Amino acid sequence: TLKWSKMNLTYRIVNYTPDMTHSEVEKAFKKAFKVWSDVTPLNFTRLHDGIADIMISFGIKEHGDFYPFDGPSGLLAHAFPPGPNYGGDAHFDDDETWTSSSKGYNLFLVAAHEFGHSLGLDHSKDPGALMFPIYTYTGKSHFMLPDDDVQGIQSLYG
Ligand SMILES: COc1ccc(S(=O)(=O)N(Cc2cccnc2)c2c(C)cccc2C(=O)NO)cc1
Ligand SMILES: [Ca+2]
Ligand SMILES: [Zn+2]
Ligand SMILES: [Zn+2]
Repeated sequence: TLKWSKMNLTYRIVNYTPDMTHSEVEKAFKKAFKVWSDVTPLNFTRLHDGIADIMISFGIKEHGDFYPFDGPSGLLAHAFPPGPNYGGDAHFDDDETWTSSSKGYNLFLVAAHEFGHSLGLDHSKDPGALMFPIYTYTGKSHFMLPDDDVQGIQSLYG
């Protein structure tokens, strides 16, 4: 039902958090766009400076909102629906341990999940779908959006 009115989108990383090196964090987001861009004609462009539609940043317990985090476990990240400048935003918990290996909460698992919500997809009930309401580790070596997600994302963007 909710979807972007244009196939052009831009994003900007506010910070890379000291939990991982910038090179490791940059590839993590690129893999997410690659997996989603594989079955969506959406075009993602990285902006060096200025304000972008989807800005990513890492916050801490208090984050100027009536939705404080509950500590390390709990809300690993959250985003707002496809709105004007405020919408399409994405925040991450800096109090958690972000790693690219199988430890704590993998950044790619949460990153891909918020993108699914920003794409207009709702939580999926299939355990193999990334939109699964429960966090689960998966082999990112050959992981591809399952048929459930492909039929849903295609049903929205075609
Ligand atoms: C795999 O990607 C993700 C991304 C976010 C989250 S999450 O913890 O924020 N998450 C799901 C959840 C998880 C375990 C127990 N209860 C709820 C949520 C939680 C905890 C609270 C409220 C909203 C969500 C949510 O759906 N955000 O998109 C979990 C997994
Ligand atoms: Ca939390
Ligand atoms: Zn936030
Ligand atoms: Zn969710």
